[PDB]
Amino acid sequence: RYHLRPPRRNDGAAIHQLVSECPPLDLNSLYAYLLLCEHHAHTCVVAESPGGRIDGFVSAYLLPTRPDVLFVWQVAVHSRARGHRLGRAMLGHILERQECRHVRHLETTVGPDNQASRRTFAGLAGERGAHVSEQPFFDRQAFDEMLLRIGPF
Amino acid sequence: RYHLRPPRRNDGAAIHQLVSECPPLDLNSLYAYLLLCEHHAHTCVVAESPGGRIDGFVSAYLLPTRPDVLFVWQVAVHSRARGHRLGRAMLGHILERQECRHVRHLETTVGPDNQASRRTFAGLAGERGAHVSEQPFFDRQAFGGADHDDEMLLRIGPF
Repeated sequence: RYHLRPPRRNDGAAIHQLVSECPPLDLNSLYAYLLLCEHHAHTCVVAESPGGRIDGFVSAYLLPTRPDVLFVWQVAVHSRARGHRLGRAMLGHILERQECRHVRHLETTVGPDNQASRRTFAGLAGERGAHVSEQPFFDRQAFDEMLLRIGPF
Repeated sequence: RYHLRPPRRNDGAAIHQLVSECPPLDLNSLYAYLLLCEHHAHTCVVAESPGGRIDGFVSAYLLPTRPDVLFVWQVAVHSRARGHRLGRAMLGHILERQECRHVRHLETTVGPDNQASRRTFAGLAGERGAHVSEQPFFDRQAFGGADHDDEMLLRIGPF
């Protein structure tokens, strides 16, 4: 029932509002979401209802120093959109794009703002014969948030 | 005096605190700065005192679909660090790097009244024989009516 497509500039306000309505995700500035629409649309996705509401969003980008790794920043799915495995559908949709043809690995972090994320990434990994590992994100000089590595594809 | 270097992962908290103390820059989450430090260090810079205090930061990255364009996201210069022309020094430092040796254009956005910020980018262009252009970009439509000034697109180049 959702149409998945890359985001466009006119989606930025709505994506910022969706993220706000999906606590505990960190709410970045509206301008940051607009930059995702402007510069990263080919590696991001929105899920748009029949009536035009944006009920899902994924922000992601290839790592500049490791271009076979897709790094997933935030996954937002509105309560009204639960029970469609939308987070997994959105990640799969990104990975099937031409810009992602050489992606071997996925990385994201899981901590206070996105524990519900783990099921989404394990689902993706499961659908693609890949496996989820985890490692502490921070080193011992800093200041549990974990880097998840999902692979291979 | 300050020295300039790429940020390291553990600079995230200090860079986040620096932006919080430079209103009216838009503050993003801590994690957004951690990700700049972790994924974009080769195109960002901090200005650091001999004592290790960060009073300047620039975030920038090459555009994934237009890799000869460097986009500058935020230029933070603490009030205690005025009069050092840190913004221009920091931008120059990034542009000088081996990672930016193929950059032909620099893009950034500026609000309506931000004249000093325009002069920084103008000065940079002049020292490279580059053109500066400014076009409407993010307006009320793009912000969904939120209480935020318009951001025009400032574009310098070709270098």
